[PDB]
Amino acid sequence: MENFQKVEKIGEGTYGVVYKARNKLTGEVVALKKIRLDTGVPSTAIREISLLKELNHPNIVKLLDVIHTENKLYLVFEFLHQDLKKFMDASALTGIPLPLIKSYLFQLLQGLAFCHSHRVLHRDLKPQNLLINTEGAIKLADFGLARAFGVPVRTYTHEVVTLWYRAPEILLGCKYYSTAVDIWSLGCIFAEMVTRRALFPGDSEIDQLFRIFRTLGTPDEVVWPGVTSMPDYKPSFPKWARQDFSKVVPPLDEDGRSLLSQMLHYDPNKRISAKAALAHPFFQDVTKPVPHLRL
Ligand SMILES: COCCNS(=O)(=O)c1ccc(Nc2nccc(-c3sc(=O)n(C)c3C)n2)cc1
Repeated sequence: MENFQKVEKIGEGTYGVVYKARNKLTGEVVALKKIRLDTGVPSTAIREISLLKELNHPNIVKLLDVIHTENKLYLVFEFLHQDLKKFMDASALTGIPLPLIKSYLFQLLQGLAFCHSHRVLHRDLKPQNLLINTEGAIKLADFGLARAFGVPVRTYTHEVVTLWYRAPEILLGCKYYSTAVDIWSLGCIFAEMVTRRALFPGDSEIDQLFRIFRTLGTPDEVVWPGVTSMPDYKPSFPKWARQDFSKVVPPLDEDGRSLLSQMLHYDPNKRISAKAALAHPFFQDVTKPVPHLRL
């Protein structure tokens, strides 16, 4: 801090508070995240975070500076003016126009393609972490912070962390999950943009899993070899039949439903990569429209 002048709270992220702040030399407005340290700050968290300062991409919220003092760490991010949650709320009556949904999905997949080529995972994608600007860009925020620490189930703020976007392999207690978890979260967000309702609004871990199962079918060894040996899998899970995607995300067109199906494959190895998603036929007519943002 010290060179920074708080102007308002824009989020109680999972790791700390997030303020809009004005840099008191350069005059730049930034998003300041005070990170809430367990005792001190692990040096490995510091080296983990430092590598992020280099992971720069048009679709990743730029980390400007990391600033360390005793039991407070600060991350200084470029400031964007709105998150996708708020923009989706704002768009609730008419929905986001599909061309703009498509552009946002395409850009994010580009972001994810980049991170994953550097072996960096987000692990916690959600509409609150997807930030937009007036020029039609969308960016991944709060990014690779999960590996740097871990994610508590209860943030310092006593708001519950959302499970709505969590890949099934995480929920079934796999320890060493992959990039494919981010593809899953992004498909849940795609679906939500299209339908204007959360796809799997779980309010505990088993409600979340049983919501996935109801829509997609209870997974078995036919669709997900190895599933039945995962740490939190129980042979006593109820066996639901799969619903059709025509019912899940109307009125998404066939290309979009086919891409979404690949993003939502149970087996993280059959799940489409970000890079392969970019070549899907759904992005043959991609464009970059301007949102109607009300700031
Ligand atoms: C009433 O409005 C409250 C809803 N939040 S909001 O207004 O849409 C919003 C406004 C601005 C921002 N800006 C912003 N810019 C850069 C980074 C961030 C975030 S969001 C997040 O979780 N982190 C860690 C960061 C750095 N936020 C984020 C959210």
